[PDB]
Amino acid sequence: PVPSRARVYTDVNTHRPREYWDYESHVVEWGNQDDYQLVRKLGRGKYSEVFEAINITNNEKVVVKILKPVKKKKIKREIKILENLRGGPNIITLADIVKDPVSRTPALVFEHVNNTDFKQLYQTLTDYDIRFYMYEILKALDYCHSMGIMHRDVKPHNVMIDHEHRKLRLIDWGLAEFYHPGQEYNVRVASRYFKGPELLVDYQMYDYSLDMWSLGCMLASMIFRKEPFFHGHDNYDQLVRIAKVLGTEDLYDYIDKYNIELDPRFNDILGRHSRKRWERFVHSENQHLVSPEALDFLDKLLRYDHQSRLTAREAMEHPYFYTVVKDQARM
Ligand SMILES: [Cl-]
Repeated sequence: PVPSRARVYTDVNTHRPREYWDYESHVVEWGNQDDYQLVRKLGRGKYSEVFEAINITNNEKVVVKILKPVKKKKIKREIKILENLRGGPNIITLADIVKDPVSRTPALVFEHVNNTDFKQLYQTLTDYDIRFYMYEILKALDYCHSMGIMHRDVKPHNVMIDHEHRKLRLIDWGLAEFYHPGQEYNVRVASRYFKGPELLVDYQMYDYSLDMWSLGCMLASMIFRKEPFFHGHDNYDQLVRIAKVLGTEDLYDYIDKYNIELDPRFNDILGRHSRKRWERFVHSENQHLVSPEALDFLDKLLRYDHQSRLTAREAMEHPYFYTVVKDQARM
């Protein structure tokens, strides 16, 4: 299988001192859990439970993510990633790290964030707001990509939004990792529906461009008002749903170019499928959310070859965002 290197931000970690990305060596400076009191539970998941809390020394509202038991190196990874990304635009801001008195697990203290995520609104935004928030998500991905980090779990549930203040934050960096050219990565990342083809075919030498595919899936879901857009019933079917849209021609080309192996009995199931036109998924209901710019943008995101997808910066420069960058910040 042919090796691959990111087209952008290729060597950003290489040009930084090892301390930046060598998270196993990172020495955690713990804060004091006694300075925070938990107010109410906001949610619970595989790896954490999330609480509203208060910094008692100054009454600041914060959000606390208490990690469930996990290998230390993954905890160190998320912490170091979060610390390197502090004050990046639209990325959740880590304010402190404490140990849970009870479980003894690390708990991450974040700037306050609204408890509404980008799945609760985003089947109802205007055309203008979809462009607006899409651009805000792009700032966070360009930023984290520029800092040598792949998020690897982009999806609506991982973007919190405060629509009334038009603020958004990309959250849940528990699956993120540092990009190093030549490194092979776990392909068991992302929710099925936002998994890029490279993950579906077990191609391990992937990069930031994985996030750009997931972003395209969110965009498709929003403008076509279908959630999810690629609704696979298992990992194989996810690729089949994709191939039914992008066609099999470009898929087989992609597999060849990286010398990817495809279980030949899966190939029999995929067969051949025509590349469909995006216009195919337009209906009276979603008409107003679609435009030529939107479809061109979507087309340049949802590409099999990861090397061919728009970079975050290229996407920020796409005509889809031409006007929305002139936003006059009305609340
Ligand atoms: Cl992993």
